[PDB]
This record gives sequence, C-alpha cells and structure tokens, in this order.
Amino acid sequence: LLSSEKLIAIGASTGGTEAIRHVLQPLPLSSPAVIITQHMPPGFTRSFAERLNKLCQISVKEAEDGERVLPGHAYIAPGDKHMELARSGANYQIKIHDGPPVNRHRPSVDVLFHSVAKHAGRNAVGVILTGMGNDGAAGMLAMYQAGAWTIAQNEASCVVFGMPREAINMGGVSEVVDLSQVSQQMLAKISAGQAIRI
Repeated sequence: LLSSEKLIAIGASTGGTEAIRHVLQPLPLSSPAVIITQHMPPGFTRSFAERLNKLCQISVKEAEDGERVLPGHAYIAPGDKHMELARSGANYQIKIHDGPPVNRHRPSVDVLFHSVAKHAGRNAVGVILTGMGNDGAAGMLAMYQAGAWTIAQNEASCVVFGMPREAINMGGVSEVVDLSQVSQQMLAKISAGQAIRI
C-alpha cells in the first residue's frame, strides 16, 4: 500500500479509554502501526490492551521491549514504564525503559512523541486526545517541527480539554478535529501525497 513505512502515535489521559476505542475500531488489518501512551496504572494497561483486542480488527497488545512495530497492530505502553519508538537497522521497534517520570507521568506522552519525532520524522502522524495536564505538548511540537502531521482532539468532544489545549497553545498542532473525525483524518493524511504505491 504505502511506498514508505508509516505509523501513528497517540497520547491520552482522562476519558482516553473510550476515545482510543472509538479511533481504533474502524481500522482493518492493512492499517499502519499504532503506538499509544495512555495514562493509567501498571496492570490496567494489560487489561485495556485485552479489552480493545476483543473489539478491534487489528491486534492490540501491551508493548514489549524489542518487538518489531508491525502494521495491523496497536501497542499500549506498559504502566509505570516509558515507551519509545526505536530503530534497529531496517525495523522499527519498541523500547521500554525505567527512566524518571516526565511531567509526573510514566509512561509519558512526551517521551513517546519525542522518540517518534527523532525516528519517524515526517513518516508519522501524532494524535493527542482528551486528558488532564501538559504531558505530550512539547513532544507534539517536536513532531510538528520534524514535519509530521499533528492532530488534537477538539473541545466539544473532549472529557477533559487539558492535554489537547496545551498542545495547541504550544504551537505544535496542524489541525484540531472532533473525535468522530480523527481516524479518518490521521489515515487520510498518513497516506496523502505520494505515499500510496501506484
């Protein structure tokens, strides 16, 4: 499908479990990989991955250090550990680490986003959903400056308009969209230009 390997990175907090479920449902097996950092306790992240796996078409799992980031899969950061995107040669991979909390969170959305900006550059779409605080804002600005398309959930549809608000205020958001249009927008933009093989 795409001439280059692309991926989507999502960050969320309060209200995020229902928001993430809404965004992932429409994706078929041919979809690009999705890497997500959801604020929640350890253990809960394993349960959330399983819950989503039962409802979605794509495979959803709690991320493991060193596994390859595959298309048609969604990776959830493990609670109390940071998740980053990394690259071993030709393959994108998950990197799990126990570094200090960032913005009082571990996993941290900023930690995820900064790593996607470094390794995927413009070959990624960053999405920030409903949540409290500023975790993710600086990371999204890094993605935006690296050329990635960035999307923030709008005020009307958010449970808590903190995370997206902060992201917008930092100047790192390409567009603000309603929750019902996020999957459509991230997928259209990730495949635009010359992305599709013809």
